[PDB]
Amino acid sequence: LRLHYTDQEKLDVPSLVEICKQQLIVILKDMCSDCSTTDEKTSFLYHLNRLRSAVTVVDLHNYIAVFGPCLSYNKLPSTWNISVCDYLKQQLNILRAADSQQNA
Amino acid sequence: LDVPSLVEICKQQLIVILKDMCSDCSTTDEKTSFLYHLNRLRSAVTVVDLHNYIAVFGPCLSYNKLPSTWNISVCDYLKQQLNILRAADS
Repeated sequence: LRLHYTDQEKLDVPSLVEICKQQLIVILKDMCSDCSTTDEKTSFLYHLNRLRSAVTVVDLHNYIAVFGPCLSYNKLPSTWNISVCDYLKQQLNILRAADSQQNA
Repeated sequence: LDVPSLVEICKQQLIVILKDMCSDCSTTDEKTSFLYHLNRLRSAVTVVDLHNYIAVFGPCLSYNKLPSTWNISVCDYLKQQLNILRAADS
């Protein structure tokens, strides 16, 4: 049921983590491209290191959750001309579709 | 074990945020989706049932803001997301 929805094999994990991590780097670069003060730079380096260190999907889960719509619809946070509210609605839609595909 | 009062407060704040964010809406599909999410929030029991909604509405809860009245860009909201999940492990 739930398990069946969130099922995968070990051979899927490396490639999935790899392409998802590539996209998360693209997004992160977009947001922190013009990192000018040392605080911005240390933040960018933190998140780069944390992406680099990740090996399994649950290591990336938080980034996937935050940047779900950007990943799914191939959008960049600096170019996507949508209100915050529109983005949270897209988030809700991803969540609803997850539960729907699950209950199917 | 998570405290009942804390779970209940957080759930109520999430439902307030949801109601506000879907004040715009009166297209039939949007209405049914809001009904779904309100019911899912209402039904929840432990923090785990909420954890997706807290992830999405993180900055709203953290600053106690309303998404309809918060004057920020989507990029600034995602930067705030980045900062909360950075400070989480630390």
